[PDB]
Parts: sequence; structure tokens; C-alpha cells
Amino acid sequence: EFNVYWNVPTFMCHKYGLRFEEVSEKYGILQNWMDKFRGEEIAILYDPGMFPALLKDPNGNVVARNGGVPQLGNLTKHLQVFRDHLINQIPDKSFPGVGVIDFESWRPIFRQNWASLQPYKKLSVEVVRREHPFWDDQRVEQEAKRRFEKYGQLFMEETLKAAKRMRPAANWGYYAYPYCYNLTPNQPSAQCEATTMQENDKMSWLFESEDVLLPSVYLRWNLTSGERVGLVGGRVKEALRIARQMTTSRKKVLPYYWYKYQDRRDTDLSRADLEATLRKITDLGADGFIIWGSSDDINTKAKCLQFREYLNNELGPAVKRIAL
Repeated sequence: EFNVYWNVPTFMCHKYGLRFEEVSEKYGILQNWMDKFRGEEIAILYDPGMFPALLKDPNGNVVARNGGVPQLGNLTKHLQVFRDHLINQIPDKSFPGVGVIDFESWRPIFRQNWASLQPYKKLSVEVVRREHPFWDDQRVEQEAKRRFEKYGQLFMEETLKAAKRMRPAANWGYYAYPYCYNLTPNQPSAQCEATTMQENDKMSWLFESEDVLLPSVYLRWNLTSGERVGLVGGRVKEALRIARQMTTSRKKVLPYYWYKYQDRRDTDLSRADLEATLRKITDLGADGFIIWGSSDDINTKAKCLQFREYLNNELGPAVKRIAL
């Protein structure tokens, strides 16, 4: 069984008379009734609740939403807000579709908050130093990490249990987990970075409670063709690796696929890239995939028409010939 799901925000084009009915009527992609964004097939929640995060004004001041770092946050305040969004966002109690929480503020493993997620390591260390002026470096960092990791797990595990409590027939999963960081500066080959693999085995608390693993397999233009296939492949094997060790239930691997090159959004994926990467997903044995898109790529009549053309001349057909 191999299902493809549509999570492109084409509701943005309904005002111009384009309802994308062909997504499911001709290409067999699972689509929410009436092409609504959220429905009985899929629902994505972008930053729901009041997850602790570090934001920046245009002014330039750092705002610490609900603590900034997990260890400083109000869990119960996050969960009431989360439960009230969810009620409105997915009004149907029997929703049996794929439920996706898109939470990207920080990673739950302290080591993984590199590059732009660094402020989360700094801040965590600073809180401890203010508390304990006489502690030495090593003692401080150790305790910062301990704190961030305990409460990072707590915020993630508790939100997922709330989703499951509220909508018990959905298939919940966090967008982008598990990470692999292959073809990256940290891990510059098509293989996942080795410590990430050990960290993913240590994160059984997340993968055991989710129903679906959702690795992001967006391509980059600045990669050879082999590397583009290797980008997707390494990420899906890792999900599958994790998925076959789970023990509470079957786990579905449904990778998140985008039709634009991430480093070159004006360009849609080539037909050559569509076939090789969708064949990789399918040959690896995943349960299907999810096609996503930004509302900024179809936020005008002109763009909606152009996407529609690509849908019918490239993406749809590829999806129908390979995957279905």
C-alpha cells in the first residue's frame, strides 16, 4: 500500500476559480474534500500552542516567547493554547487523517542546535551562570544541557500526547523527524551524520509515540543528480531504520516532498529529478509521500495558473507513473 497526499495550499487559488480537482480525480493523490487546506486526509499545524522560542523584532530585540528555552517555559500554558488551536483547526473528533505538527524552533538534543539554533545553547548556559557564579565552565554547560534536554523532551512528548488524547484516530508525527543531516557541512556525504544516528536511537520516547515519521527531503539545485537521489535516499533509509525497531505499533514513513529546489525557488523540480527521487522513495519501501508547498509560491492569479500547468504537465504525471 502506497498513498500520496496533497498538502500544497491551493485553497489560495479558489478565489480565481482554480479548485485543483484533478489532483485526486486524475492523478489519484489523496486530497481533503473540496481542496480545503485542513480536512479528513491531512492537516498540518504550523507552530501551534506557545512553544518556547527565541524571536526577533524588525526593531532587533530578541523576544523570548514563553521562556525562550524549554527549561524556562510554562508547559501548562503551552498546552491550553495548543488544545484550543487544535479544537478549531481540526474540529472533527474522529479525524482519521495524517496529523502533522510543524515545530521547528529548536531540536531536543542540545548538541543539534548548531548554526542559527545556537542562541538556544548560549542562553541555556547563561541562565545557569547567573544562578551559580562560582561554578566552573564544565559544571555549567553540563547542567545547561541537562536542563534543556529534560524539558525539550517534556515539551515535545506532552504536546504529542495531547494531540493523541484529543484526536485518537489521527496519525500524528512531527514534521522533519528524524533528522539525518546528510549532504550538509556537519555531514558532507549522502550518509547521515553518525552521532545523529545514535541520538535517534536515544529518542525512542518520540518515535515510539508517533504514528508517522516525516523526514524532509527537499532538494537543492546546487548538487549533482546523484547527490539529489542520495539526499532523499539517506533520509528515508534512516526513517525506515528507526521505524523497524519500533515496538508499540506499525510506523508509517511518509517523507515530506517539495516541488521547488530549496536554494532556487523560481525553479520547479525537473522531470528527470522527479522520476529518480520518487523511484528512490518507492524502491526503499516507504508508505507513500506528502507533497508540500508554500502559499508564497501561489499567491497571485499568474502563479496559480503556472503551478496548475506544472501540476498537469510534470508533477501529476510523474506521481501517477512512478508512485501510483
